[PDB]
Amino acid sequence: TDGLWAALTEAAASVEKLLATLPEHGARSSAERAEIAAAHDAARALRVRFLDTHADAVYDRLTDHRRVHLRLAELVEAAATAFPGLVPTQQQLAVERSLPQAAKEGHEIDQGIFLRAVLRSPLAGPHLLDAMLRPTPRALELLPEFVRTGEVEMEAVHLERRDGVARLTMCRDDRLNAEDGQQVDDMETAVDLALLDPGVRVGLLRGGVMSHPRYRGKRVFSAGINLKYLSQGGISLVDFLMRRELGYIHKLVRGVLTNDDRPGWWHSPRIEKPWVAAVDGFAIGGGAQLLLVFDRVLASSDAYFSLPCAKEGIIPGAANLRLGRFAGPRVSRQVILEGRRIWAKEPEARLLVDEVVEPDELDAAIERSLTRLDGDAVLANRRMLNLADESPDGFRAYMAEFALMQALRLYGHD
Amino acid sequence: DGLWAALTEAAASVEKLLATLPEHGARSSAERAEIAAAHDAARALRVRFLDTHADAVYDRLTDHRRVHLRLAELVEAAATAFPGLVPTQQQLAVERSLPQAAKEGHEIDQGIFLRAVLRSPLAGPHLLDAMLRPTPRALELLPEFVRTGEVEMEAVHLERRDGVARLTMCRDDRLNAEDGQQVDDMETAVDLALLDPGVRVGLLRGGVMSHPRYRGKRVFSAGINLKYLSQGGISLVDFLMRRELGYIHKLVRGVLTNDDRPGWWHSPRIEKPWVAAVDGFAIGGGAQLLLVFDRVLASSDAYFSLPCAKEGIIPGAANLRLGRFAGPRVSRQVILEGRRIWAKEPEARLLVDEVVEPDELDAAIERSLTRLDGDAVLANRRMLNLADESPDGFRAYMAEFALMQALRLYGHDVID
Amino acid sequence: TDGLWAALTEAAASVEKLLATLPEHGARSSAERAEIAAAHDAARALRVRFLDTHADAVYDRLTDHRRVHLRLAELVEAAATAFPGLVPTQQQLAVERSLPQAAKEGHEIDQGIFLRAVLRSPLAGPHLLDAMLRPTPRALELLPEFVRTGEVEMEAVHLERRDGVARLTMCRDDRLNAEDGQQVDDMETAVDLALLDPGVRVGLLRGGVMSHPRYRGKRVFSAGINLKYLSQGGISLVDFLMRRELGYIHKLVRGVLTNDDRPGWWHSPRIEKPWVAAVDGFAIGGGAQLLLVFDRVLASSDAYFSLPCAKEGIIPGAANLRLGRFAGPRVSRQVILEGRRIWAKEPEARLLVDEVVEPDELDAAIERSLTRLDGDAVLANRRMLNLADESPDGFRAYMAEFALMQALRLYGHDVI
Ligand SMILES: CC(C)(COP(=O)(O)OP(=O)(O)OC[C@H]1O[C@@H](n2cnc3c(N)ncnc32)[C@H](O)[C@@H]1OP(=O)(O)O)[C@@H](O)C(=O)NCCC(=O)NCCS/C(O)=C/c1cc(O)cc(O)c1
Ligand SMILES: CC(C)(COP(=O)(O)OP(=O)(O)OC[C@H]1O[C@@H](n2cnc3c(N)ncnc32)[C@H](O)[C@@H]1OP(=O)(O)O)[C@@H](O)C(=O)NCCC(=O)NCCS/C(O)=C/c1cc(O)cc(O)c1
Ligand SMILES: CC(C)(COP(=O)(O)OP(=O)(O)OC[C@H]1O[C@@H](n2cnc3c(N)ncnc32)[C@H](O)[C@@H]1OP(=O)(O)O)[C@@H](O)C(=O)NCCC(=O)NCCS/C(O)=C/c1cc(O)cc(O)c1
Repeated sequence: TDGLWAALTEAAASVEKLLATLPEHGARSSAERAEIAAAHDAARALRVRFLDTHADAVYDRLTDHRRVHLRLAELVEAAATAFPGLVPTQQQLAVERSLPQAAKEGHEIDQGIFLRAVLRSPLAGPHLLDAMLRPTPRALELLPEFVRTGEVEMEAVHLERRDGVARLTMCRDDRLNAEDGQQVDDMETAVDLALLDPGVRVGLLRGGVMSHPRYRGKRVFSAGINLKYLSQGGISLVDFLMRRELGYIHKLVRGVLTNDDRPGWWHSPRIEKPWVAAVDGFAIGGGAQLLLVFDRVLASSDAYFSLPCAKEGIIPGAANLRLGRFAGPRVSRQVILEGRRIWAKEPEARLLVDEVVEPDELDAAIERSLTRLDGDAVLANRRMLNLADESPDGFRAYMAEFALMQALRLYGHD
Repeated sequence: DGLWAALTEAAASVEKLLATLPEHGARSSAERAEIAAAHDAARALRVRFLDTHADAVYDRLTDHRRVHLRLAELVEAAATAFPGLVPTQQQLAVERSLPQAAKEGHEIDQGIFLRAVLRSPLAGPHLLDAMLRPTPRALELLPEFVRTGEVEMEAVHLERRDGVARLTMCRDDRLNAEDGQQVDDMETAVDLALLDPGVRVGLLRGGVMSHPRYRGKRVFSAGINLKYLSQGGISLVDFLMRRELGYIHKLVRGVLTNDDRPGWWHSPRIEKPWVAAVDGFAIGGGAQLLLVFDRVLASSDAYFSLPCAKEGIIPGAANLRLGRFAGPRVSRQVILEGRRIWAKEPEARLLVDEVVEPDELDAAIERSLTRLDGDAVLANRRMLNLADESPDGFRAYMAEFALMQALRLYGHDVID
Repeated sequence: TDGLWAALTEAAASVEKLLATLPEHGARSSAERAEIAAAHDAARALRVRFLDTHADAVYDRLTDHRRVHLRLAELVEAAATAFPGLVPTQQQLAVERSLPQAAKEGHEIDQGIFLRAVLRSPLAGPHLLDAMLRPTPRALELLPEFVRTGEVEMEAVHLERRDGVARLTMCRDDRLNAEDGQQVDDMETAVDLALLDPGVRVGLLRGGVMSHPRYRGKRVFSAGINLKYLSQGGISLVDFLMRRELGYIHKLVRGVLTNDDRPGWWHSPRIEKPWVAAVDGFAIGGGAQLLLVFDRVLASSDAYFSLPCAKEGIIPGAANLRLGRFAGPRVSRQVILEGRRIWAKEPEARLLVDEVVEPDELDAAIERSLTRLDGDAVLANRRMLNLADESPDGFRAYMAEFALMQALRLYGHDVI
């Protein structure tokens, strides 16, 4: 129309040509490495410039002018087929996934560029965020048996309904509840079921008993992202890092968006419920990120909280968005930039934790706290609080930049 | 189109059913579900009509945003100009004579309306400006206040001294519990304090109580009148919204005047610093007020709480403002779980600047009134309030609040 | 075209007639002083009204529809020539600068009105802010020699590259690093060089050894604005108060905006780096304001922090924007409105300072902290943090109002 799509198509062609004619990654010469790096850079710069003016038109083709809610996975897949060279195809990602991270060309970065541009749009952004708040198909599929049975066993999460509480137990006993793509799917499924189940009034997140010998018999909340999978190239930008932030973690804040199915939808299109978190052992990385979103947080006297995501190379999700509000900008930089670790019994733990109780009194204090969040008044108040604490624009703008900043960190030399 | 026609139909089915059905509380199970269903269909259409037509509606009522109408006048004019969108004065009269439990909930329609108005980037700021303008009552009382320095109201006693507007909340029988009259007296007093050129600083304090448990003792505020709430005397528009957009917002941003003085081009609103002194306790609406003052003092024996949650409603704009003072953990402890903060515990310093023994309190109040005098304080507190609470932030909150609070006003746990 | 430019031209003409025919400032009568004050007020009111509707058109003429980046000094100069009477000429400002503050007509206020209107625009505002993030010509000029030698000596700042650290030493040993127009130019130049030098990974700001007899041999961070120059009329609204906020202080937050010169510009158009501050003695006023944008802050056990500006009659830069986020609204008003002074060893110092060290361990603790901020991961995380903490709209809206509020404080009576 005015040159950008054609110039991008060309820049992507030069990339495919070099990737076809050059040696494999570990065999390229210094001159060859600079040649491909420059080609990638020229294509990505044009991906940004194309979308600065054409993002809404692209999103409209993919969503039929914002009448079809597409989740992240479906969105980036449809974008690849409808706009070749804008974002990688399923195949090109398949090739990337079989390689070690160091040998990857970095095609996920193109998805970072795309999702940044979509979320920056005041029209496309809120619509994509709504799509991710809708219930997952898996959860709709499991909902009737959960209502009948009160119990669902998944690979990384055990869900149980007892006394109007949805009890989510993170139960990866071999690896201290380290996070991967499967844990995100199980968590979102369980969060969806907790919110849609009419016999659930409050949610509870806790780590289960561990089996690994260093922690046998001990509960552990979360050791954060699976560093092995990160190194091997098993951590997906879209299906893990973005999915968790826009899916289950955002649903803890704002609920699940339903269809116009029920009375009161005109005032409450989303079903939200209060959430309690109980921390045993420690909350590290992604686990600690979760605590910034709960209505009540309890911890054992011996627990600690840290975000070592820094020195590790990557951004701790939306902790950079939320932590300042809890601890102020000095402490939030101490934790995020310099890896400060906060112990449950030091005074500043009160910035993250409501109750710190000795292991022998912890179970009973958890139970008491589940009784204190029951009514419709709690729902209205937590909704107004979350609206004040984190505006839709605030969250949307952060996740937009995050999509690309985190994509780049995923492929940095660190 | 038809958007307005379908609403007109849905409201007609409501009026039909209300005319032919039994009085509330002797309707059968089938009858109660039918009217509930009719209300729901009408309210759903009120929302969608206004999602696309709010600006056009507001423009008809305000002559394209060239007439400032306050809340009461706005919803009245909306009812006559758009029958079935919001209740008439009469229908509200009928609602008010009933107990909360027997009400049909017509105030919810006003919640729907004010939500849509405040959501508009054009209508919203204009309505908020209208509510920052001086009340007619205050313009009426201003000359005598300037001459006399003294105005005795129902729940408030204004008094000018050494350049201080001394507001004393003086409902000695009921611990300064809030009602529609107290809001009118407070806004009137705040308007006079800001318009009186001999006033440099404002002071809010509770007066000596007469009720026997507190005779001789000052008490700041026991919050909303729970008796009146149960009886249906708490108005969504004239109490809950009026206080947030009127006097409480004026404490933050001042009164908007006409272009009738020098410097209006840079300061269209007259704002002044405010000091609050808490005796006994600040509960509910009283505690909400502390989040808006430039200095807060409290007696050693005072406490602060927002039981508005336990009651069944939202504590005004505390959900907007408290997180900024105490962070999201403490603010949920106070609002969701009813935590009560004592003047002498460390975290009181998140809400209170000075905690003084009763015998040194009067003198510490006086000293604090001398420290906020200049034009430099005005400029700095204006920049601080602009940073702390953006116009969009407040507008977006009050928009959702208008409807969320309307629904809580008619929820079943409140009808206790 | 709508009457506003002509009415402004008239109002400015009546000002000029009166200034030509009236006595000099200290010889005017009561009636004469009221008349010129009224003429100024009418002209300034029209400057505001003209720009409320015409600001974008004005900015577009000056910047060729936002395709030429002009810094503040160049912008207001071009505006004076292209729109006579909107803002003062270089000629008129020269006359103002030759007078004491009390005798000035206040023409800088017109620049406050102009910059407020520009920054309020969602189109012009971000574009002006980008222009001020671009490298200064002086820094581009000094960059090659800095890369070669690793060392630059300026009047108020000594810059040294060492172990990948840009070491900025504020070195006004005679006056405790009091700020003036030259210090702003040196600071922005040094910050530009630190960001553009590829051998610089982290920045460090510290005060040098003092020579004044009360502090001989002792380091001092900053005593804030030069109060002597303020009284004499040597503090420029544009070249000092606005320049520092939109130039080097904003560059500490967001980096320098470069040309499309380098790989990765499509994702990082600005070069940002982490900054460490080390406070010896005290940080007062503008010095304390700087601590609010650093990534790590260290302080001597004996240091204190204060913003006595308010007591002086002026606003402490963007402290009113940033401080609440560090200390909450109670403490931020205690510091800004009531002049509270925070000592490095009291508990609430931890709201501003990461480490408080005894003088004998301070040098080594500074060195340790410089090694801890090296990677690309730190860069991405501090970028996301700063985006969350302070939005572009938030900063832009604040600086817009600040431009005029601070201009008025510059000419208020308690400042003179
Ligand atoms: C220090 C300690 C807490 C305890 O140390 P013992 O000596 O008590 O424990 P053993 O080490 O014996 O524990 C038994 C087994 O569990 C494994 N394992 C542990 N954590 C992880 C992990 N994050 N990813 C993968 N595996 C993990 C451990 O490697 C070992 O493997 P073996 O059985 O093959 O030997 C430990 O967990 C520790 O050092 N943890 C490191 C945690 C860490 O740095 N996490 C990264 C934070 S960063 C993070 O989460 C980024 C993030 C960003 C986002 O945008 C979203 C998100 O969701 C996450
Ligand atoms: C705990 C204590 C404060 C003290 O307990 P003693 O034992 O010291 O005190 P006695 O109970 O003897 O009190 C002496 C006299 O004062 C009367 N009275 C007090 N408050 C109210 C009221 N709100 N409405 C009406 N009357 C009231 C009390 O009835 C009695 O009069 P008699 O003798 O004529 O019966 C107690 O009063 C107490 O629990 N009060 C309820 C406090 C409370 O939770 N209020 C509502 C919070 S909720 C709130 O404010 C929501 C709110 C939301 C908004 O969006 C805006 C807004 O503006 C408000
Ligand atoms: C408190 C103390 C530090 C006490 O220290 P001793 O009493 O032991 O030390 P001596 O005071 O003798 O120190 C030796 C010499 O240093 C000179 N000097 C010092 N400060 C300044 C200054 N701000 N401006 C100019 N000169 C200054 C002073 O003249 C003196 O005499 P010599 O002329 O013979 O050299 C004192 O200096 C003191 O009270 N300082 C005032 C601090 C103050 O109010 N600052 C302004 C706050 S307000 C402020 O910064 C507003 C502001 C707003 C903005 O938007 C941007 C911005 O950048 C600033």
